[PDB]
Amino acid sequence: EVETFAFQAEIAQLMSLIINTFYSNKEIFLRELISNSSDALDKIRYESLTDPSKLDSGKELHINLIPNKQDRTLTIVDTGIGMTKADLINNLGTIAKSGTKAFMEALQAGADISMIGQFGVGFYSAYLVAEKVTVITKHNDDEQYAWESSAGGSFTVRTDTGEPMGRGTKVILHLKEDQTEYLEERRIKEIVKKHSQFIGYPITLFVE
Repeated sequence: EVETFAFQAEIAQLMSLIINTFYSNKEIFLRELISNSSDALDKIRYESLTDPSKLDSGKELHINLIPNKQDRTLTIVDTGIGMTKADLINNLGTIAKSGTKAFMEALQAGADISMIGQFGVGFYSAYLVAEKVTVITKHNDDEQYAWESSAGGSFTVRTDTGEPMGRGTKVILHLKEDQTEYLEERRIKEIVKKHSQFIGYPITLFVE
């Protein structure tokens, strides 16, 4: 049963801003997604100190970057804390309202889109390069969910029946036709080295 939801208006306008503004420095999306993965890994690691069972769903803490030219996808996989249904449907959006407002204010004052992460809404920079984003996620005491949006003001959430994950998040970037440079090993390596070089977890770049 696929449920369809309307974004809060502020979030829909955030996504419209990212899709519509002329801004050539699109590669920062990867730093923002890798940074979110790293934070999610930090979180499960720390919580596991006071509740070691929380690693029963997988001890390994890492990030994979998986390009697939057949599907025109780039997937950022982590074994972090994952997200709950309540996260996906309501709670992330409620928080990102304030971040969106602060971000838009900073931009009018002369900030640029590369600073989006300072406002807690860097995930949406995925829409610099992706026409559609699918987020597969599994949090410990909850089911595996698939969230999906091509913007346009709505998103869907369904229980995922594809490959079970254990714990963590996959962000599947369905890249725009003119953004397939982010499927090339040389380009991804350049970007990781430039903007994600001190991440404290292994980042494996799959080959094709």
